Amino acid sequence: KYRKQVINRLARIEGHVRAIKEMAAEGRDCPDILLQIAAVRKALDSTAKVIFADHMESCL
Amino acid sequence: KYRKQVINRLARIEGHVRAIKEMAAEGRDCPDILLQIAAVRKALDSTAKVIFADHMESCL
Repeated sequence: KYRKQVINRLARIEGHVRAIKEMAAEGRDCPDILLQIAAVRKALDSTAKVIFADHMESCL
Repeated sequence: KYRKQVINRLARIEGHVRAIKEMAAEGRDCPDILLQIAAVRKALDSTAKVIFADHMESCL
């Protein structure tokens, strides 16, 4: 049903949030952290667009 | 350095993306999936705001 690339992107975004969590836990500098949050929001936005394109009929 | 609540939110958002990944892998309906993506984007946005408030001096 969903292309493997969709599932994989979601898996990557998962590891990315995990890392951001670990950045916070290690006391990394805030701008580093907020940079990565914004990158994840963008990746999620692209992923939703891809899914919407692939499954438009059922997404509407 | 970061409040435990920040770290924990990031941990929750992590499990949430994991679930979304599993929704995709199981062929869940697209609107369900896109609903959860949007919820994660919002959680991430709130988390960045919290961090920015707590560490404004070093985030600027």
